[PDB]
Amino acid sequence: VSFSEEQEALVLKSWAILKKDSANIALRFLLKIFEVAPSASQMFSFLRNSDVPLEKNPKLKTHAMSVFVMTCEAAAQLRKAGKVTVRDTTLKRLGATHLKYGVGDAHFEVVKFALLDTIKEEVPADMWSPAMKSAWSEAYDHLVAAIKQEMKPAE
Amino acid sequence: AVAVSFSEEQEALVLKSWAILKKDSANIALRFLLKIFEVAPSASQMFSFLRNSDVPLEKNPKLKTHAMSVFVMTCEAAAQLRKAGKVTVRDTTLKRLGATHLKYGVGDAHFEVVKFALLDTIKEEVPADMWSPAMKSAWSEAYDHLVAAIKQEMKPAE
Ligand code: HEM
Ligand code: HEM
Repeated sequence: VSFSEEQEALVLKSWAILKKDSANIALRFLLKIFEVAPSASQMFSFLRNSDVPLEKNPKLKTHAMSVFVMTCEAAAQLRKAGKVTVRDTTLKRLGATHLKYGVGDAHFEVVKFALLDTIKEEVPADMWSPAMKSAWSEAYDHLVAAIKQEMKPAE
Repeated sequence: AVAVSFSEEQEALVLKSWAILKKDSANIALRFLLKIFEVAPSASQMFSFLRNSDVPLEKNPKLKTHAMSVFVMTCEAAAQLRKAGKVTVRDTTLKRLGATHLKYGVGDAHFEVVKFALLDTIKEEVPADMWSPAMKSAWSEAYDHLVAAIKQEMKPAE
């Protein structure tokens, strides 16, 4: 896996834009998943805030952030070491949770799709490219693959 | 029972939009197929590899035939909900659909992704003057009900 500094930079600087506006963007991201695959949003709770009808669960925002943060971290690792180097304790845990809630390939792929959609939508038209798309995809795909190694018996 | 409300208007919306797709069928099918692969590569990959050994998504007859089915059967479900008040897929045909999809690991997310792609195709291919939220909802209702029937034969009658 050759993951260049340029590719990493595409991920970092695009993320820096989503971070500046993380509350509004997280909600658009969540509602995108709900649009594509309502059953994914079902794996969590329903509804809870300050007497609000919106889709504002705390755990949904936190999870959204985790996906983006860890994928970004994963970009960093591919550059530095050419592989995902997340703590083996963290990987076992991620493994166990996702298998417990019955997350399959379809779910990981829906989230990938909504993640890329969100980035394209939120960053300026001239920052976006197939190169940006592939930089994020590669990182995500490598992170998902490592989690899945811990979702099945000793290879 | 589940309260059916499928109208003549809804059926008409499905049918005339269906007529539009058939003027550019091969190309529309291919775009629908690339939508699925874009959202859920795995969904697409269930349609095999060795027996034909045809690499490309673009070449797979199973894929083209399957797309045709999703659309055609959904149209019929429109017509059936309107006339009969329910999906009237003959029962051997229905048991066979439930078997085949259970056999290939098809779950709720898969059914939703296909709906997502079907609605995309509908919005992308029909003229902006023609398209409306009502048109989207008519397709969704017909599709949802067809899926509800197939799923009944994918779980214990229990
Ligand atoms: C790269 C992708 C993803 C990352 C990095 C990620 C990360 C996480 C993390 C850090 C947690 C906290 C749970 C724990 O570790 O104790 C979590 C929980 C969870 N994740 Fe993911 N996740 C990913 C994809 C998905 C997908 C695709 C789904 C479902 C469509 C999903 C469903 C869940 C569920 C249901 C929980 C449990 C949350 C709860 O207890 O309410 N995750 N995920
Ligand atoms: C309203 C929705 C759908 C309809 C009407 C439909 C209809 C069909 C039909 C008629 C067959 C013919 C095989 C047989 O049973 O003899 C079939 C096969 C199959 N379908 Fe579906 N399907 C639907 C949704 C899905 C979804 C969501 C998936 C997966 C993402 C899927 C995956 C398959 C697979 C893998 C086969 C077997 C391949 C083959 O033998 O050709 N289908 N479907």
